[PDB]
Amino acid sequence: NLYQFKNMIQCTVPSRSWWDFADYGCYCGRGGSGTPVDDLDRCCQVHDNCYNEAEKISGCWPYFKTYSYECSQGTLTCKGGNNACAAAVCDCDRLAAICFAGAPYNDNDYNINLKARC
Amino acid sequence: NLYQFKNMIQCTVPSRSWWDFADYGCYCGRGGSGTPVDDLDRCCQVHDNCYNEAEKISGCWPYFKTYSYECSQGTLTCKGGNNACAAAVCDCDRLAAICFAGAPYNDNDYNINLKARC
Ligand SMILES: CCCCCCCCOC[C@H](COP(=O)(O)OCCN)OP(=O)(O)CCCCCCC
Ligand SMILES: CCCCCCCCOC[C@H](COP(=O)(O)OCCN)OP(=O)(O)CCCCCCC
Ligand SMILES: [Ca+2]
Ligand SMILES: [Ca+2]
Ligand SMILES: [Ca+2]
Ligand SMILES: [Ca+2]
Repeated sequence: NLYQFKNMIQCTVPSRSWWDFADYGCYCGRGGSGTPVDDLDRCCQVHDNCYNEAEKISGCWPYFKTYSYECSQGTLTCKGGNNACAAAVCDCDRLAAICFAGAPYNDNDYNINLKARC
Repeated sequence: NLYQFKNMIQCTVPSRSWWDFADYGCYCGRGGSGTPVDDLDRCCQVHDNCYNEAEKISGCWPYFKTYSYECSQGTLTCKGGNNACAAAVCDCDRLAAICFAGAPYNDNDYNINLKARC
């Protein structure tokens, strides 16, 4: 679930507030479309797409499905107790939080005019 | 001509080397295509189109045609002595240098992977 996702982000990107990614580029935040403005934005678009896939497993709502996972200094793994849904969205979140850490954050890409650039 | 354009940029953005604009986004540099990456890139996209318009004037080659203009303070004006081609090109360059001075320069957009991003 989203609360867990932001803890995942905390695990991989220690001194950037999770809120910094809530309105970035064309895809970081609720929804997204157009052309990713950078590598960070692109992490979000495959995350979004990853969520789109997990939803195709019916009764699976990526936003609210809680899962089991573990943070061990910069790394993440999903753990036991996950049903098909939890396993899939946990994997989505893991890969996205891992992606965020290896992409530069460009302030110029935060809270952009979606209308103009996307 | 390009030597004069370089000097125009000097006029409106003294604090930056012209070199910084020579390989930026999808449009600042020789040619261009794709989606402008930001406002500065859009300055170049517009400039490119201006040149393409000037090229319709028979015997008009924007890159090479020398024109008359003067830089005063940080303002630019095209002066007497220009034929149809020179006037058109001078105006194109004039507008571009004025545009650059009003757009933020994002370092993340310099020398980007054109095949990936454009
Ligand atoms: C007022 C703003 C609302 C707050 C947050 C909403 C975003 C939560 O996940 C959004 C999407 C995934 O969902 P959608 O964009 O709706 O997914 C597409 C699937 N339809 O993940 P993301 O990849 O876009 C990154 C967001 C970072 C937030 C960190 C902590 C909660
Ligand atoms: C002193 C010589 C230096 C060589 C620099 C090479 C850049 C070509 O600049 C022209 C293009 C426009 O030409 P094209 O892209 O070829 O457009 C014409 C297409 N019909 O303008 P631009 O708006 O794309 C940005 C240029 C910044 C560098 C300033 C040079 C002094
Ligand atoms: Ca966004
Ligand atoms: Ca999104
Ligand atoms: Ca370029
Ligand atoms: Ca160009």
